Amino acid sequence: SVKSEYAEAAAVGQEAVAVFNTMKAAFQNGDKEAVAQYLARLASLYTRHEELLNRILEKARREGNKEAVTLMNEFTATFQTGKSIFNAMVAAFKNGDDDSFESYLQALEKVTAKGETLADQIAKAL
Repeated sequence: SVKSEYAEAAAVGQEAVAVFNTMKAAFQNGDKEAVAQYLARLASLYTRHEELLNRILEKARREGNKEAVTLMNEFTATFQTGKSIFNAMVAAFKNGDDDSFESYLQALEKVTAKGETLADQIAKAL
């Protein structure tokens, strides 16, 4: 079902949460080699989550589930906000700009925290 697909997509999102919080500890400790690897892992995780979400939104559209489509439009938009901040973070790491990396990291945390009530609302809607 689209609901199990959303639970499967949510689990991937939570994997990225885990690798992010590990990445944050490594950044604070100055273990740049670990950070590089975690950033690659996150890129792969976010790329998968985005594709899953897009499939869920298409299926909800084909099913005519207007409320779920509304929420998935809202949530996917926020996803891109978090994604763009992530990409700027990766660029800050490449550039050696730890001040920017810290800024983007905190912003990505807040964008993620805000979007959680909506994430829960989608599970119930599908």
